[PDB]
Amino acid sequence: CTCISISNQPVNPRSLEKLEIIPASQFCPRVEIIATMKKKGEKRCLNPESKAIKNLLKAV
Amino acid sequence: CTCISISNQPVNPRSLEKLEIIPASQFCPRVEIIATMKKKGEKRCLNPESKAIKN
Repeated sequence: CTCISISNQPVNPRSLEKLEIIPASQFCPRVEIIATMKKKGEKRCLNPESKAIKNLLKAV
Repeated sequence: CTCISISNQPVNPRSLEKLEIIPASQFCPRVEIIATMKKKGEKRCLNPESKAIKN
């Protein structure tokens, strides 16, 4: 997997440049949500189980 | 904007490598959704205004 850790902090959708969802595969046993922030092109994994994340996708 | 065409044809979840969601910006007025498949170098821009795409 690419995520060494995942953040539980809410992401401001206005600061989000891109969000990539990577389905659970053979290379990685869990779904990974990677957010690319506008700020400084900083990547950050989000919690696919968190509620703050479940909604984030809904909004978009 | 990178999606000049958007598809209404559902993607086989098994063939999906990843899905990218790009919210609207000052460079592109709409949200763009792109699925990258596992083979054939295939990518597909999906209709965000499609409930099916949310399936």
